[PDB]
Amino acid sequence: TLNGGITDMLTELANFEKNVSQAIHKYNAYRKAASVIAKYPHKIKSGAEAKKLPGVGTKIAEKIDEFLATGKLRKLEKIRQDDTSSSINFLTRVSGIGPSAARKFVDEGIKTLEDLRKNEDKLNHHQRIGLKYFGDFEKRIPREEMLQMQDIVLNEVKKVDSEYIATVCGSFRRGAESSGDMDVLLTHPSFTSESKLLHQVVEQLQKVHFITDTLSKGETKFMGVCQLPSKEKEYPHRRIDIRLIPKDQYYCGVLYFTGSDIFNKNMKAHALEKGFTINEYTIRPLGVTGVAGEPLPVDSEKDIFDYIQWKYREPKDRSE
DNA sequence: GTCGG
DNA sequence: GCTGATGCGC
DNA sequence: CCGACGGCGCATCAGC
Ligand SMILES: Nc1ccn([C@H]2C[C@H](O)[C@@H](COP(=O)(O)C(F)(F)P(=O)(O)OP(=O)(O)O)O2)c(=O)n1
Ligand SMILES: [Mn+2]
Ligand SMILES: [Mn+2]
Ligand code: NA
Ligand code: NA
Repeated sequence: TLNGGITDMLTELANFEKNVSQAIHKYNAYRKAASVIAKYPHKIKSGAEAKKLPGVGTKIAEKIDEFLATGKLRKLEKIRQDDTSSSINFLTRVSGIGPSAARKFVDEGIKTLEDLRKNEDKLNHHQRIGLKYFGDFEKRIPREEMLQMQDIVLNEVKKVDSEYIATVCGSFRRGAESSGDMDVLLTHPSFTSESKLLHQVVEQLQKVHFITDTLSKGETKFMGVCQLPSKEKEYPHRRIDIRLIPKDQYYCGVLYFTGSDIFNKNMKAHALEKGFTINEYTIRPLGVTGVAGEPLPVDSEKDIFDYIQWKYREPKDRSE
């Protein structure tokens, strides 16, 4: 991109903190820095130039000073050569293996994809599936195939009950040309905030062999593996997430699920300021005393915007 | 790690 | 066996 | 200077 070099650096440091240091807030800091610099209209000639930006503090300015001067970062090269930090990092690339388990595996001597193979017995179902499709889960999904996948899920859903509304959200709804996975928001007239619709839909998607494995399943959330039908050669296996939301709560749901995650954090933060609390369900009033007010009436994504005083931004403009 | 309080 | 911590992920 | 830093769903297993 533009400052890609800098943002790649910050992103690699973020991962290290989350995975090796288990310092989630420094993970978040580094991604906020990366976020702000990514949307900066000029070419960063210096660390000080960057330090003008909110989220970019003293330490990052130095690192950026070094990066621009040296073209690399000693902190990072130190990290790539530390066997342990390198091993822990790689392992978290398996779905279902986080910092804690990656760290445990390494202290046990399990530190490569082959070692996980030998040790399948020590992995939970989710991890086993993470290994099974390790390579495929790292492949991006070209929009074209997204549109295919969409047609398959919308049709199958309609073919369980026509009152279902399924909306593909996430980077797809933001307009990305390739996505990491597919995210589907599901609604139905019989399920509101007042009121087993997800199983029905998951079962149907299984019987046409679109959904190939399950990572988790609940009253409202399904995380699993899917695959476009082949002919020719097989498509890679893809992650799919389905989320059942109550009808009258569809607009918060789809604002949430559309993201991005950084946008969601920034919005949810800049609202608590305006005296509101936005979660994936409602946008409640923040009372003076200390408790959240009742759910405010919503009929649009814009309503949530209007509610806190943020001039609208199309899904395509929420990619932070 | 950063920035408002 | 049950369940609250904890982990992983959206 | 210090400390808060968005909000929530499901699965697992240590410790009774
Ligand atoms: N920490 C998080 C993570 C996610 N989300 C919401 C906001 C997201 O829009 C939505 C999907 O998260 P996703 O895990 O599929 C994602 F982020 F990767 P996506 O944006 O979809 O881009 P892609 O999948 O191509 O990589 O959950 C959130 O609110 N908080
Ligand atoms: Mn996604
Ligand atoms: Mn997803
Ligand atoms: Na700054
Ligand atoms: Na992982």
